[PDB]
Amino acid sequence: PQITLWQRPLVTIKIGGQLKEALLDTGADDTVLEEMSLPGRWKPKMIGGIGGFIKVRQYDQILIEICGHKVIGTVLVGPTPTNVIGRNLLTQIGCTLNF
Amino acid sequence: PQITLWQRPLVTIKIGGQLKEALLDTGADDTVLEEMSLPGRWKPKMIGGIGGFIKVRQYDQILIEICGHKVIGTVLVGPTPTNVIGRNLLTQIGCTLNF
Ligand SMILES: CC(C)(C)OC(=O)N[C@@H](Cc1ccccc1)[C@H](O)CN[C@@H](Cc1ccccc1)C(=O)N[C@@H](CCC(=O)O)C(=O)N[C@@H](Cc1ccccc1)C(N)=O
Ligand SMILES: [Cl-]
Ligand SMILES: [Cl-]
Ligand SMILES: [Cl-]
Ligand code: NA
Repeated sequence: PQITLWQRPLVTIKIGGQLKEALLDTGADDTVLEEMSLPGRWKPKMIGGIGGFIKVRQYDQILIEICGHKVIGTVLVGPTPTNVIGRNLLTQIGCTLNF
Repeated sequence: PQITLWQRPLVTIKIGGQLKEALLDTGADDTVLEEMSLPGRWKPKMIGGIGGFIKVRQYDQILIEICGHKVIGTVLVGPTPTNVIGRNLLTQIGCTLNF
């Protein structure tokens, strides 16, 4: 795809068979997700956003499908109103910013 | 350019007589800069992200040069940990996401 930015770059993703909605975010180093069931063990992490710091649950080696692109990586679960796909995963589908 | 995402997509911008480094951020609705002096009228605004909400000064019709484009838009100034270029200005330089 080529996605313009007149509206939020929301895309369907698929995790553990569930379809959900996530924002493609070039300003996010990491992928941060709303509360949901993830398979393995988690460790603690703190990360910073525009509003300040939050505590998250870090899960590794998680399979996500993004617009038909399979992707495996680290996913952070915490207080967010939006699922955010960050650079750690955008680099795996070959995403670039073009102008 | 075609900008890959292995590192933070930082760009030098020119605003209110000053040179700033900022983050091309497709997950941000608005442009938000670290504390600085800017010409003109401003009104207050509340914005959010990871970590919650912050209060920022909203300045309308600000001229910003980005990679040789002179664009116009609203710029917010506030206690952000980082200067961010959001979709309101990204659309104006024709920036798209591609994969
Ligand atoms: C997601 C992680 C990995 C934690 O990274 C960042 O948050 N990085 C931010 C930059 C940064 C780097 C280093 C240190 C500190 C900050 C990006 O801006 C992240 N982009 C989004 C992430 C996001 C999207 C959607 C929901 C929550 C969070 C963002 O904050 N976007 C804000 C930027 C500020 C702005 O545009 O005004 C936004 O669109 N805010 C809207 C939408 C909104 C409304 C209410 C609550 C939350 C979001 C708004 N009108 O305030
Ligand atoms: Cl990863
Ligand atoms: Cl604007
Ligand atoms: Cl366009
Ligand atoms: Na690089």
